[PDB]
Parts: sequence; structure tokens; C-alpha cells
Amino acid sequence: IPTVIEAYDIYSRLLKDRIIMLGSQIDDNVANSIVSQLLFLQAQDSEKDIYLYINSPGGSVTAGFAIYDTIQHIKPDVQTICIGMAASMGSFLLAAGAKGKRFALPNAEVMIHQPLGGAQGQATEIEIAANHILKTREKLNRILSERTGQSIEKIQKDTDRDNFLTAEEAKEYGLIDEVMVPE
Amino acid sequence: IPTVIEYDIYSRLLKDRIIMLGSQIDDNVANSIVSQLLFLQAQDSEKDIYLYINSPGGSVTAGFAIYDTIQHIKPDVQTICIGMAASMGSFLLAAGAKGKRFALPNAEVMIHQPLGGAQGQATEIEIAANHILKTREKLNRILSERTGQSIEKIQKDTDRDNFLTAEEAKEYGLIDEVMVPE
Amino acid sequence: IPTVIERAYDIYSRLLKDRIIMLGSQIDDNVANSIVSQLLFLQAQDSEKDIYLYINSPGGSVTAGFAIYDTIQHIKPDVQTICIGMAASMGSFLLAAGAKGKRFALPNAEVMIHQPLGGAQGQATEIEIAANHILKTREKLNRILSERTGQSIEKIQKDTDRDNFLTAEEAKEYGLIDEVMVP
Amino acid sequence: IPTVIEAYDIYSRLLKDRIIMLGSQIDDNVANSIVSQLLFLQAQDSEKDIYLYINSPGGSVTAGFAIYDTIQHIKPDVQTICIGMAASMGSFLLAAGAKGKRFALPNAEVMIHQPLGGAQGQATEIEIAANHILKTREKLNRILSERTGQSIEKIQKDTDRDNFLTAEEAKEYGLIDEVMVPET
Amino acid sequence: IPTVIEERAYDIYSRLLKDRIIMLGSQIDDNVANSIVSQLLFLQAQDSEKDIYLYINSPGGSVTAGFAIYDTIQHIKPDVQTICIGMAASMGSFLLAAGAKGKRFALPNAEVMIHQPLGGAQGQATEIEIAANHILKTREKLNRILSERTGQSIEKIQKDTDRDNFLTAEEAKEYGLIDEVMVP
Amino acid sequence: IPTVYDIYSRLLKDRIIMLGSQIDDNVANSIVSQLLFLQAQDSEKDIYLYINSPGGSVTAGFAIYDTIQHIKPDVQTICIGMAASMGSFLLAAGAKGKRFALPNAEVMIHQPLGGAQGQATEIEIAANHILKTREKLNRILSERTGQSIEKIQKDTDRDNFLTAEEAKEYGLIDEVMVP
Amino acid sequence: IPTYDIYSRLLKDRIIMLGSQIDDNVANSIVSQLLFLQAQDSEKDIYLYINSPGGSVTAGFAIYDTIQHIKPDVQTICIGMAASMGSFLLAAGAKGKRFALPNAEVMIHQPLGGAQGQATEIEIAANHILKTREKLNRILSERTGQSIEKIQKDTDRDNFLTAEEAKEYGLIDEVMVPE
Amino acid sequence: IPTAYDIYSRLLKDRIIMLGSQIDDNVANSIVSQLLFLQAQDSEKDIYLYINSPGGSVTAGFAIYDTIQHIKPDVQTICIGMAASMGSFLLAAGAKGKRFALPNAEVMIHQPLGGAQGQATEIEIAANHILKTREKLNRILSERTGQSIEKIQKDTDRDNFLTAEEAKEYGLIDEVMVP
Amino acid sequence: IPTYDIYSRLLKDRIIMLGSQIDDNVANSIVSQLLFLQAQDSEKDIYLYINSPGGSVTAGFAIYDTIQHIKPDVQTICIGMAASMGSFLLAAGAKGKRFALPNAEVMIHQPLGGAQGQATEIEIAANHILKTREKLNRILSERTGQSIEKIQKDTDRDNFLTAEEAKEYGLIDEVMVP
Ligand SMILES: *[B]([O])([O])[C]([C][C]([C])[C])[N]C(=O)[C]([C][C]([C])[C])[N]C(=O)C1=[C][C]=C(O[C])[C]=C1Cl
Ligand SMILES: *[B]([O])([O])[C]([C][C]([C])[C])[N]C(=O)[C]([C][C]([C])[C])[N]C(=O)C1=[C][C]=C(O[C])[C]=C1Cl
Ligand SMILES: *[B]([O])([O])[C]([C][C]([C])[C])[N]C(=O)[C]([C][C]([C])[C])[N]C(=O)C1=[C][C]=C(O[C])[C]=C1Cl
Ligand SMILES: *[B]([O])([O])[C]([C][C]([C])[C])[N]C(=O)[C]([C][C]([C])[C])[N]C(=O)C1=[C][C]=C(O[C])[C]=C1Cl
Ligand SMILES: *[B]([O])([O])[C]([C][C]([C])[C])[N]C(=O)[C]([C][C]([C])[C])[N]C(=O)C1=[C][C]=C(O[C])[C]=C1Cl
Ligand SMILES: *[B]([O])([O])[C]([C][C]([C])[C])[N]C(=O)[C]([C][C]([C])[C])[N]C(=O)C1=[C][C]=C(O[C])[C]=C1Cl
Ligand SMILES: *[B]([O])([O])[C]([C][C]([C])[C])[N]C(=O)[C]([C][C]([C])[C])[N]C(=O)C1=[C][C]=C(O[C])[C]=C1Cl
Ligand SMILES: *[B]([O])([O])[C]([C][C]([C])[C])[N]C(=O)[C]([C][C]([C])[C])[N]C(=O)C1=[C][C]=C(O[C])[C]=C1Cl
Ligand SMILES: *[B]([O])([O])[C]([C][C]([C])[C])[N]C(=O)[C]([C][C]([C])[C])[N]C(=O)C1=[C][C]=C(O[C])[C]=C1Cl
Repeated sequence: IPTVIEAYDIYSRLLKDRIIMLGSQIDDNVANSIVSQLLFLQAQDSEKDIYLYINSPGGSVTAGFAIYDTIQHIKPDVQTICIGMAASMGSFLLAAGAKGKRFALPNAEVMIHQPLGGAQGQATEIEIAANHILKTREKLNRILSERTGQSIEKIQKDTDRDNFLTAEEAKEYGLIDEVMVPE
Repeated sequence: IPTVIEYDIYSRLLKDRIIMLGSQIDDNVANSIVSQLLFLQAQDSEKDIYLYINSPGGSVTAGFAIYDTIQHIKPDVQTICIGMAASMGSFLLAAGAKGKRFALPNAEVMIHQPLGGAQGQATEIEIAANHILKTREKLNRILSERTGQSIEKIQKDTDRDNFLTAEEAKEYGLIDEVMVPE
Repeated sequence: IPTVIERAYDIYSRLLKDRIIMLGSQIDDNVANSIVSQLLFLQAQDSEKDIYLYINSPGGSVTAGFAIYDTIQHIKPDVQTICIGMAASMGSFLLAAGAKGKRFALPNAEVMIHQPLGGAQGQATEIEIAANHILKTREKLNRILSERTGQSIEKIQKDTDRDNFLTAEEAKEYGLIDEVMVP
Repeated sequence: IPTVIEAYDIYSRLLKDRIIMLGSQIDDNVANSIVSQLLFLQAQDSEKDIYLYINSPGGSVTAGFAIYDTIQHIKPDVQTICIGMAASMGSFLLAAGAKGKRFALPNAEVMIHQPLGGAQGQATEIEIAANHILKTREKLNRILSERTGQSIEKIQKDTDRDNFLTAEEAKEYGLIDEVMVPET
Repeated sequence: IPTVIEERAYDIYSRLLKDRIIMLGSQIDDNVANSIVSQLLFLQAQDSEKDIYLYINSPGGSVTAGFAIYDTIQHIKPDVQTICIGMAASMGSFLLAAGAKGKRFALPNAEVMIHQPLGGAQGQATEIEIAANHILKTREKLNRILSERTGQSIEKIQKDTDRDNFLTAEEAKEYGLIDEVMVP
Repeated sequence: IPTVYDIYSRLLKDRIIMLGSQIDDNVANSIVSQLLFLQAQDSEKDIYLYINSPGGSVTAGFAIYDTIQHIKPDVQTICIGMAASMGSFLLAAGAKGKRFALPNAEVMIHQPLGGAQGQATEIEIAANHILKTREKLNRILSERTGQSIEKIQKDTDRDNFLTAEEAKEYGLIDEVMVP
Repeated sequence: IPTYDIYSRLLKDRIIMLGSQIDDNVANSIVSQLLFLQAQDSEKDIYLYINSPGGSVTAGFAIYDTIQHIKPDVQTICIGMAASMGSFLLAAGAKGKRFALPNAEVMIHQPLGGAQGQATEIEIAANHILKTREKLNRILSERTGQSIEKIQKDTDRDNFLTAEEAKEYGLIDEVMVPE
Repeated sequence: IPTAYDIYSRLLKDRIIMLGSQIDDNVANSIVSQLLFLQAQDSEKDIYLYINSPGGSVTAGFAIYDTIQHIKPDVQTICIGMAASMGSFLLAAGAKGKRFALPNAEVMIHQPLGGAQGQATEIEIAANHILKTREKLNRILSERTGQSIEKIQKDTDRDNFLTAEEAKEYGLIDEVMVP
Repeated sequence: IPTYDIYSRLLKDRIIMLGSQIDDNVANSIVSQLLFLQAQDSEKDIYLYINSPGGSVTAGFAIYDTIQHIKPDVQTICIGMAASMGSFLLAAGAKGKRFALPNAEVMIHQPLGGAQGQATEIEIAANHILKTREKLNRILSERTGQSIEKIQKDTDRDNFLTAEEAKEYGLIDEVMVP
């Protein structure tokens, strides 16, 4: 990763212009970094927009909600820009950007689906894990319904299996507001 | 395994209608035990069969293959716990002919709820959870019928591993008698 | 596996003398070759007397299963099928394949039906060929199961979308078996 | 494998009735056994038909040709019966049965495709390996052309990728003569 | 981890630490506890009166590593606000409840999970007995503290932690693990 | 194993059972089966159980122990090489007056070993189980040897190696077998 | 890497080196570099050197869409090999400013992937990779002037082109002759 | 192993036992069983024990040693190839006057080896056990060879390789078997 | 590596060290160094030391084409060993300015590779590597003055040359005397 001397790595240089790059799977380490960058940018300027680029195959639901809740909590608008692919928790965070400021580039892909997990142990323990993942799915569907304007029942049906959308399809669905046309 | 010349030792016992269940219960063990029970019924439909059980348990469906065959055939199947009858082992111990379920004095019996795993989409985990919960209800109902304990008590007593002495298993209704030396 | 002396038989060979075949494992080509050989042997010994096929199987290969299925339908003797323990996936398909009126399950036996599974890796063209093959296989399985059960192809498709666990009595109601063998 | 006491394993008992079961991948060990079974049966009776059941995903080309050439060499007709699947060298051996006596059961699958292999080393060594596998494909296509009545050009096109056929499609192609229908 | 230049160069976490923010975003082990304790001691020395903000996104971890953090929080003079984002499970939720009373928060979609300790023991019966007594005494200590931090009885905590118990942020507030759900 | 019958099958004809390995469920199943077979052949004649074993599973050992006590024939026990742990427990289980060791055979006694993993409640259950198992073993060994439960508990806290003569003094055997 | 590291020094002159497989980390870096260069000067050309065996389609489209989005022209220069997503990005440079060195190789082929699971899941994955191929073919048609039908046929298997053949194909505009 | 008897079973008919491997519990159980079988067939006729062994477990060796000393028939021992460690101990255990080695056979003597891991107390118990084992081995070897315990202790401090003639001079065997 | 690190210090004097197998990472670095030096001074010679067992053909051609493209002369100096793609790059230096030290070794041979899959795929891979060999032989013929037919025979198997033999072959111009 190259250096820019004004010495910054390229990502730290973009962060100076309020750009955050989410370009990997979402785990607790990534979420801790993204959250810290959001809190830092709010402290630097509580009113100017932040730009969150998303190229992510997804990852942990709780790590994703750390980012989601921080976006909703802070005062600046967070624009979201999908490049490459926003899948699974990636597409959920894309839909979480400020309304009117959610974008995808024309050949970027969006994929939505239901949560996945594992459970092992006594019948009672499997029951607890199943109830938890089902309640998690309900919470995700309810929020995505609010962010897209689609009904919970439609979101549930449309996420039963992997569902791949073009940028234009994601706009029609309500996951983004605009397909970004070239400058 | 030694040989007996009039057989491996187990085949020689089978001639006397004794079946030795001395391992974990998987599909291979169940197929063998079921085949032995069917053979013994065909050889003599009226004489008792003796099923010795020293087993840590195993697959529920494999256990039910054995359980349903015991209940289906005409001869009574006596069950004799030696060493340990745990989990599906204790369920099969309790499945013997009423009045003919035994444990040796220092044999141990353990009962608990089923265990398993589930991986995949939330919908798939839900299907797996419902299946293991329905399996537990079926096991508990049958154990209630075999012991005389209420389903509610069986559910409470199997929440975690529950180790019983032979005398405790008799009091519980899992066996009929502790076998005294001859 | 114990021995029985009448010469000397292993327990399974002794049951085969009474026209009983035990299918008690996963279904692969080696198992299918053994089951088919036993069926052909029994038909040659007596083309009129019933055969008893016990099934305790988690399933396996579709093509290995169809070697067994087609042999059952081809030979002259009726093949009774008896589920003990579990008949899942290709196991339940073969259970439903027994002579009509002579398909049985023990009371606590489990039956599970679902759609085929597989894998494919390589170029897009190769993945397409593999996808078309498994989809055509599912259509064939559904058509036969409709014929064996009396259910419509549309209902079978819906009911096999995910793992579907049936009790012996439910399998009878579904048309997969004819009777529960009650003690 | 169960035993039959007349003591035979089940396969030895079928071999007494001139039935050979090919139920695995085709490698040198399987070919050696099948060839030995064919030679034995001819020695027992040079006039009576042999029955070769095929449920195979395929395997080695040279092991397959050991079986193929033995079938064509011996005097008895060898009937071939596809159950389950006959793929790749398996479908080639299915087509090698006596004409008029090649069968598939109704739900059996047949798959044809081109040979596969590997090559590693110097450019010259890769060239030799490529020429060998290409010549092998030409040999297979020519024989399959003769067994099916299809042109070499059509077989080449139809085997470029994995090509799955139903039993009825295999009859239409000329790989088998009849679909064995159940009395039922 | 990006850098911020103020020239003094900070990683992003060092920059937040300048504003008295500590980020606990991983499993809790001895290395993590040593870092957190050191940060808490550093912040107390910089200003013994100003609040500290401890963000918690953690699946839990070692009980003794957790108590190093817990005891340091209670020992130092500044109030430590705790803020759950994502998930506070197991030793994570214990530390969430350890924040200054009135200053324990969770974000609206954050999850809190409470349960009993887990461990392992191998060796002689005497050794297994010692390990069992130790983990049971550890559980009693945890329950007693959680009773004091939440206002719930020890008997209720024991029952509610028998198996994994997942709470929403609002349920955690009702339980007494936090004081408020932080609204946007 | 040479043929005569394999060598062990030939000894079994003379009512000799060789326990010469670790004790697991498979070994216990075989030994129990041999004991039941010998009782069915002749319910009055003595059985000879040779023991050279490092020990093994407690429940597998109790399957053997309870069968010895259940059947009618006396079972003589003969320690050759080593009888350790559950091996020494079975040695002490032979018919009183008919428990032997060869002069250079070793006997070792110690407490049970095991594992426990999971929630505190699960660890508690496993600990209680292994502790009750030790109490059961000590009670029986007390009855078999004449030593108090307190002495057995103290003496099995760690590995305790005994010579044949020491095993006789302890009450684990009745006689050291002289040539 | 010698010392700015050498790549950072080239970046000062608006030169980006894509010299590896294309994964999400590489795409994130290239996109960031492109965005940085546009912010420094929105009018001056950028030079993207490509020596790559290919990689992820979505990572490649992150770079592709950023190239088309920003205002500066991006020249592409193939050195060594541009294969698969590498050759797609080569064709993505500003028209008239796509180059290859005389002995550089270009290879085009269809996408590859995997699918595992239920028949329905395999169907979804197959449809996805097939739609991805249609999208790639459509864009490459626009970039080269070849028809979608021709691109489909020519990418059925690995198709290796010399620099001059790549110019004839329309993937580049000129073969770079020595200065 | 050629063949109805396998070759070893055929030799056992002539009262020949072949010890041709490392000595573990399985081997000891087999050798002991063969010795008991031969005594039961004929309590007066000599037994011939061939030894080609690198050694092995001390307790397994003593199961064989004590059985040799217990039974009524004389056991001749014949070293072919090598008798090392417990192998040489068993060679010396044959009937006095009937211990042989072939001319090019090797004999090796040394002290016991083992391992210990755990608490200081556990290491102490293991050390005391192996030291007492060494004392027992040296005492018996002194009786079998006529050498003093002090000399055996010195001569086994490290690996000590003897020719057949040296083993005779030492007292481990009685005669070298000449062709 | 002591520390400018020692290599960065040599680069200031227009010296590039190629001291490893040739893969894409190494080629990317060498190319960048060549472009940097040309931008610093388009007229002064560059010195490329080569101690390499060879490596990827396409990575080698990235370096080869950059050497031929830039304006400064690139001197090549073989120390230790130049094998395979290493010796190809040695021969690629400016004519009159290709050197080897007296005990350095040069080895030439044909390309190597692998191919797995359907017969058609093996055919494509075989054709590709054979065309690559033809391309390499043609360029080496131009750089050495040997016929393509002679290069083909001489590279059929591993062919080890002394520095003096490499000079006689035309792979280098001079053996560097102390
Ligand atoms: B996506 O693959 O990023 C998806 C989230 C979408 C549905 C919004 N991520 C998950 O579902 C993750 C996948 C793991 C492999 C990281 N699952 C969880 O975070 C999770 C949630 C709840 C439970 O309860 C048992 C388990 C799991 Cl693993
Ligand atoms: B016991 O440990 O033998 C127990 C049976 C008792 C409760 C009667 N066995 C099981 O519960 C087995 C354990 C496996 C490790 C073999 N569990 C099952 O057979 C089973 C049943 C149902 C499901 O549904 C998901 C899973 C499993 Cl794994
Ligand atoms: B069951 O698990 O036995 C199921 C069959 C049911 C639906 C009747 N078996 C399969 O679906 C098998 C699973 C493998 C792991 C053995 N799948 C196939 O046999 C099969 C069929 C078709 C294709 O085309 C790509 C692949 C596979 Cl793997
Ligand atoms: B099929 O998978 O049986 C196929 C034969 C068909 C085309 C008639 N088998 C092969 O192509 C085998 C595959 C191996 C994995 C066993 N390939 C060969 O026998 C073979 C032939 C020629 C060459 O020359 C290099 C290589 C190989 Cl591997
Ligand atoms: B939680 O998973 O963070 C939980 C703590 C809660 C109940 C407050 N953590 C533990 O219980 C840890 C889990 C390990 C995998 C790190 N357990 C211990 O720290 C611990 C405590 C006491 C004993 O005594 C044997 C063992 C263990 Cl492992
Ligand atoms: B000895 O090592 O044979 C000993 C028995 C003596 C004390 C009579 N064996 C055991 O203690 C075995 C050791 C295992 C490694 C096989 N332990 C058990 O059988 C046992 C008993 C009880 C519990 O409860 C947790 C566990 C175990 Cl593993
Ligand atoms: B090339 O090898 O870079 C090729 C892209 C060309 C055709 C433009 N890359 C791929 O095809 C990659 C290869 C992976 C091994 C990284 N494939 C994908 O990115 C991809 C696309 C779509 C699907 O759907 C199932 C899977 C995959 Cl893996
Ligand atoms: B020789 O290698 O056979 C030697 C015996 C001679 C000295 C008579 N064998 C041993 O010393 C064996 C070696 C093991 C690798 C099998 N040692 C023991 O049997 C033994 C004895 C006592 C102790 O106490 C801790 C340990 C061991 Cl391992
Ligand atoms: B030398 O080992 O550097 C040699 C180059 C000489 C002949 C000028 N390098 C290769 O031949 C390399 C070897 C690899 C192990 C890196 N081969 C290729 O670069 C190459 C070229 C073409 C093909 O087509 C299939 C494959 C390979 Cl691997």
C-alpha cells in the first residue's frame, strides 16, 4: 500500500477527506476500525458529510450492527457508495446510508440473503441458538423494511436464498437511491 | 476374540440366545443387533433372548431400529446392564420385557437429553431445532411409559447428565431388579 | 458380525437365505452393486416369492440409488420395503419404491425427504452443465415420487425444498409407505 | 459381501451364471479381474452369451481397452446392461457390447466426454503428452463412431464437454440397442 | 489501521485515547486486559476527575483477565462510562454492567448475553475436584457482583444464567445491566 | 498368534482366560463372554484369570468384576508382569485364597483419572460422578483387602507401586507363587 | 522494495502499478490511488501499468467503474501478461491510450467459479455466473468493437494473444515501440 | 508367513518358541501362553526359546521370566542375531547349562530407560520406581551370571555390546553354538 | 540488510540488483527501478547485476521489454549464476555492455510448465508453451547471432556454460577481469 507525503498511507490520506473504505469481510476488528473512524470524523466536524465506500462480502451480524448503530447515532450524514460488491451485511450497511445519499456504481453487485450460523450441543442449547438466529433475522428484516420501503413479508421472501441484484435493480428495490453516472 | 471348537466367542453365545451390545450404537451395530434378533426369532419364537448392554449410547435412529425390533418380535428380550448403560444405552435397557430388565450391582445408568448439531441458514437451523425437540419429546414419552414416571419428571431429570446406581435405576423404574450373585 | 452354523454363515448371509436383504448404510456404487446382485440372485432362486428389503440408510448417490430402483422394478418378485431407524433422502426414495401395498415402516422409524445436493467447479459453461444436470435429476425424482405417492409434482417440489422429517404415520399419510407395522 | 452356499461370495455365484458385475471406477485392477472373468467364461463355454452389468463413473483409457479388446476377441457374445450410470470409459464399454444386445434400464444415465489427463515438464515433454492424449481421443472417437453409427465429427462435437443422456437418448444415439422396460 | 497526523502521528485508537475513549473490540485475554488496564491507569494519571468512555464489542473471554479490568475500573477515581455496540457477551456483559451507575449504555440494536462460566479439567479425581470447586466459587463471586450491579437477587441471576440468555438493549435496561438505551 | 485353535482358544479349553492388555469395552465384552461360556460348560470347576494389564476404563472393569462375583465357579487371579490401576482392582477381585502374583510381578494402585469440559454446572456433575466412583472403588477394595477406606484413599492419592510381597501384605493377593 | 518506497515515488508522477492477482485488497488500493490522483489534479492523465494473471470479477469491477467514473484519462500499459480480469482492465483504459509492449501477452477466457449445495442453490449460482459472463461480454464488446457473439465464442477456452493480435482484436490501440 | 499350520505353529509342535520382536504386553502374553501350553502337553521335555529381540517393556519381560522359572520343563535359550536389553535378560534366564548364542549373535546390556512428566512429587515417584526396577534387574542378573551387583551396575551404566564369546565369559550364556 | 538500505544506496548510483527468482513481484520492482532511473537521467547508463536461477517467462518479458524500451543503455553483469530466464535477461543488455565475472555460471534450457484437464485444454497449453519457446528462441538468436536451429538443439536439455563459453556463444560480450 503506497505512501503519500504532504507521510500518510493512501487510506489515511483519504480519511483526511472524510472517506472511509470498507473493503473486506466484516469482523470485530474491522468494525472497531470503522466505528473509530466514524467517531473521529464526527469529532473533527459534526456537520460535514462522511463517505463510506463499500466493497464487502459481508460477515458478522453483531459487528455489522456496531457500524450500523454508529452511523445512525452520529450527527454527520454518511453517504454509502457500493463499488464491486455489497453482499449480505455489506448490502445491509449500504442501505443504512443517509436517505438520498446511497449510491452504487453501474457494474457493482448487491446481494441479499438470510443469516447463517451454527449450533451444537443439547437439544435445549440448539433451541436457544435457533431462537436467537430467528430473532436476529426478524430484526434485520424489520430494519431493511424501514430502509427500503418494502414490506417485511417481501424482504423475508426475497432473502430466503441468495438474491443477486444489479445496481439498477437495487435502486428499484429501495436499497440505494441512485446509480452513480460517470463524471 | 478367542475361538470355541465344538465359533468366535460371541457367535458361541448367540447359539444360546445371548446378544452382547458392548460398544457405541451406530448404524453398523444396529444392523447387526437387529439381524441377530430376527435370526433368534426365526430359530425359536417362544424362548427368551438375553441382551447384555455395556454401551455409552450413540445414534437415536440406530437405537430406535433396535428398540422397534425388540417390541416387534415375539420372544421376550431380557436386558442386562453390565458396566454402564448411558444415553441410548439406558433407553434400550428400559425397553426390555417388563419384569426382565436387570442391572448388576455396580453397573451405572445415565440418562440425559439428546445432542446434535446444526449449520446453515436460519431456516435450516430452525428445521434442525424442531427435529431434535420433537425427537426429545418422543423419547421422553416412551421413557415415561417404560418407567411409570411422568413426562414432566423425565424432562426435569434429563436436562443434564444424570448418573444412577443400579438401585437408583430400579427405584426410578428403568430396571426391575438388581441381579444378586448366584 | 457373528457367525451362524446350520455350513457357516455370517448373520447377513443367513438372512439372505430367507430372502431378506439389509440396506443399512450410505448408498454408493459398492453398496448398490451388492444390493443389485442380491436382488438378481433372489429372483433367479425363485421368481415368484416376495423379497424383503430392510432400509436403515441416510441416503447417498442418486445414480447408485437408481441402479437399485430400476432392478426392483425390473425383476418379477415383489420387493417389500421395511424402514427401520431412518430412511432419508435416496433411502426414502427406495422405501417408496417397494411393491404397492407392501411398503412398511416401524412405528418410531424416521423418514426424511428433500431435494438433491451436489457440487460444481470450473468455467461458467461447466457450472451451467452441472446445474442443468442436477435440475433434470430433481425433475425425474419428483415425477417418480409423484407416481409412487399419488401427490402432485407441484406438492412434492414444495415439500422437498428443505429437509422434511416425517414420522412413520406421516409417511403413510403422504403415500410413501402403505402401513405402519404396529407391535 | 454376503455368502451363498450351494461357498461363494455373491459375485462368484453370479459368475457361475455368466454374469459379470462392473460396479466401480475402471483401473488396472478392475480391468485385470474383468478380463480374467471373460477368459474364464469363454473357457467354460465358448458359445453361451455373457452378461456384463455396468455401473461405472469411468477411469483409465488403457484399462478400458484391456476390457474392450478382450470382449471383441472372445467367441461368446457379451451383452452389456447399464444400471445407474455409465460414464466416460463406462459408456464406451457399454457401446462395446454385442450389437443388438446393449441395454440400459429406464432411469439409468449415460455420459460421454473427451479424455482428461495431465502433463508436466519441458515444452518437448508437454508436446509429447499432448500428442498422445489427442491421438488417444482420435482412437476412441473412431471406435465409438464404428459402434454407434455416428460420424467422428459428431462424436468430437458431442464430447467437447460433459454430455449427459437419458436411456432413451442413448438408444437414439446408437450407444445401446434397447431400453429394458419393466413388465410391472 | 489508519493514521491521523496532528507533527505527531497517531493510529486511530491512540487518537481516540487522547479524548479519553478506550475501544474494547475483541475477546478478553491477558494481553487485551493488560492494554486496557494500562490505558485506564494512563487516563487517570492524565486527569483523575474527567470521565472515561469504554466502548464494548466483545464475545467475552477469560474471567481473571476480565477481573483485572473490572477491579481497575472500580479502583480509579474517574467515572468510567460503558457503551455497548454490537455485542457484549459473557465477560463482556459483566464489564458493561461494571460502568459508573447512571453511565452504562447500549446502542439500540446492540445485543447483551449473560451465562455461567465455562472451563475444562483433566487429571486425577482430586484435581478435577479442585478445578470444579474453583469454577463454582468463581460463579458465586460473579453472581454476587452482578446482583450488586443490577439490583437483581442472586437467586434470579443464577437461574437466568443457567444457559445462554440473549437480551436486547431494552431488555438489558429492564434487567439493570445498563441505565439507558442511547437513542439516535 | 500361533495355531494348535489359536493359542488363547486352546487355553480357554482348559478354563484359562488371559487378560493381557488395557481394559476397554471390547476387552471387557470378551472377558465377560469367556466367563459366561466357562460357567455354562461347567458351573463347579475353577476358572483361571491371568492378569498383565496397565488398567483402563472403570465401567469396563466393573463389567468384569460383577461377572466374576455373579457366576458360580471360583475365579482364580494370577498377576504376571504388572497389574496396574483397574488391573490391580480385578486382581483383588479373585476368589479369596486364590489370588496370586508371580515373584517379580508388580502391582500399582492409584485413584481414578478423567476429564470434564463445559459449563460450571456440567463440570460439577462430572466431578461429583468421578468422586462417587472413587468412593465406590475404595469401599469394595476395602472389603477385598481388609484395609480401611481411609487408608485406601491415602494410599491411592498418587501412583503407588507394590512388589508381590507388598501386595500380599496389603491384602490384594493371598500368596506369592513360588516355582 | 527499495527506497518513498519505489511505488510511492512513481505514484507522485501519477503512475499506478498493478502487478499481482486482483483481489479485494488490491482493488481497494488501486481505487484509492485513482481517487487520490483525481483529487490532486482532475485534468492530467494517469498511467496504469498492468502485469496480472487476473482475479476476482467484483474486485475488477471496482477498479473498472472507478476508471470510468473519474475525470482524468487512464492510460493502460500491458507489460508481461494481462490475463483474464487483467486483460479486461487493459481494454478499460481511455480509448487511444491502451498499449502493450511488444512481447507482452494477453489472454482472454470466460469466468470460473464454484457452487455447492442443494439443486436450487446450484441453480442460483449458475444463473449468477452466467449473468456475470453476459455483463463482461457486453462491456468488452463496447470496449473492443467485437460482437458479443464473437467474444462468447473466443473466450470459451483460454485464448492467448500476442500484442499485435490484441491490437487487431481491439483490446489495445497500439503496440509500444522503443523510444 | 508360509503354511494346516503356519510355520511358527509347526515349530511349536516340536516345543520351539520364536521370540523375534520387541517385547511388549502382546508378545509376552503369547510367549507365556505358549510356555503354559507346552508344560501342559509334557511337563518333562525341554523347551527351546529362540531370542532375536531389541528388548522392550521390563514388566512384559518379567511376565516371561517368571513363567520360565515357574514351569517344570527346562527352557533352553538360543540367541540368534541380537539379544539386547530385556532380550539379553531373558537370554540369561534360560536353564543353567542350556543358554546358547550363535557365533555372530550380539548381546547388549544397559540400564532401564523411561520418562516422567508432571509435578515434582510425581517425578520423584517415577524416579524411585525406575531406580528400584534397576536394583531388581541387577540383583537377578548377578544371580544368573555370577558377577557382583557392583560390577553389573558399572557395566550397564551405558550401552555395553558383547560378542557371543564375551557373553560366555560374562556368564550371560553357557556355550557358543559352533557350526 | 544494513541501513537508505544498502540497495537504495546503490540505486542512487544507477545500480539495480536482481538477486532472486524472477516472479511478478520482482519484475514489478525491477521495472519501477528502471523507469525511475530513466526519469532521473535519460542518458546515463544503468547497471543491472544478475544472480538468478530464472523464473516466470512473462515476468522476465516485463523486464526485457522495459530494458529495450527506455533510452539509457542497460549494462548487464552476471555474478554467481544466470540460469534460464536469468541468462535470457543477461543476453538482453546493451550490446557491448554484457558481462560475466570469471567464475559465474550461465545455463540455458527450454521452458517448463504444466497442463491438466481435458485433451482440448492440454492442446491449448502445449501450443502456448511451444509458441513461447519459438518466441524465446527467435529473440535469443537476434541477441547472440546464433541460428534458431542451433539455439533449439542447444536448449533441448540443461546446458551449463562457463563465462568464457558464454562469451563465445554470444550471450555476453566480455568476461570481467579484476
Ligand atoms: B452475511 O453472510 O454477512 C450475514 C448477515 C446478513 C443476513 C445481514 N452474516 C451472517 O449471517 C453471519 C455469518 C457468519 C459466518 C459470520 N452470522 C452471524 O453473525 C450469526 C448471527 C446469529 C447466530 O445465532 C446462532 C449465529 C451467527 Cl453465525
Ligand atoms: B445419547 O448420547 O446416546 C443420545 C440419545 C439419548 C438422549 C436417548 N444420543 C444422541 O442424542 C445423538 C448423539 C450423536 C452424537 C450421535 N444424537 C442424535 O442421534 C440426533 C438426533 C436428532 C438430531 O436432530 C438435529 C441430531 C442428532 Cl445428532
Ligand atoms: B440424498 O442425500 O441420498 C440425495 C438424493 C435424494 C434427493 C433422492 N442424494 C444426493 O443428492 C447426492 C448427494 C451426494 C453427496 C452423493 N447427489 C447426487 O447424487 C448428484 C446428482 C446430480 C449431480 O449433478 C451435478 C450431482 C450430485 Cl452429487
Ligand atoms: B473417462 O473419465 O473414463 C475418460 C475416458 C473416456 C474419454 C473414454 N478417462 C480418462 O480420460 C482418463 C482419466 C484419468 C483421471 C484416469 N485419462 C487417461 O486414461 C489418459 C489417457 C491419455 C493420457 O495422455 C497424456 C493421459 C491420461 Cl490420464
Ligand atoms: B465468558 O465466555 O467470557 C465467561 C465469563 C462469564 C461467565 C462472566 N468466560 C469463561 O467462563 C472463561 C472461558 C474460557 C474459554 C476463557 N472461563 C474462565 O475464565 C475459567 C474460570 C475458572 C476455571 O476453573 C476451572 C476455568 C476457566 Cl476456563
Ligand atoms: B486405572 O488408570 O485403570 C483407573 C481405574 C482405577 C482407579 C480403579 N482408570 C480410570 O480412572 C479411567 C481412566 C481413563 C483414561 C480410561 N477413568 C474412568 O474410567 C472414568 C471414571 C469416571 C469419570 O467421570 C468423569 C471419568 C472417567 Cl475417564
Ligand atoms: B479471470 O481468472 O480474472 C476471471 C475473470 C475474467 C473472465 C474477466 N476471474 C474469475 O472468473 C474469478 C475467478 C476466481 C477464482 C477468483 N471468478 C469470480 O470472480 C466469480 C464470479 C461469479 C461467480 O458466481 C458463482 C463465482 C466467481 Cl468465483
Ligand atoms: B531394554 O530397552 O528392553 C530395557 C530393559 C533392560 C534394562 C532390562 N527396557 C526399558 O527400560 C523399558 C523401555 C521402554 C521404552 C519400554 N523401560 C520400562 O519398561 C520402564 C520401567 C520403569 C519405569 O519407571 C518410570 C519406566 C519404564 Cl519406560
Ligand atoms: B527458466 O526456469 O526461468 C524458464 C525460462 C527460460 C526457458 C527462458 N522458465 C520457465 O519455463 C517457467 C517456469 C515456471 C516454473 C515459472 N515457465 C513459464 O513461465 C511458462 C510459460 C508458458 C506456459 O504455458 C503452459 C507455462 C509456463 Cl509454467
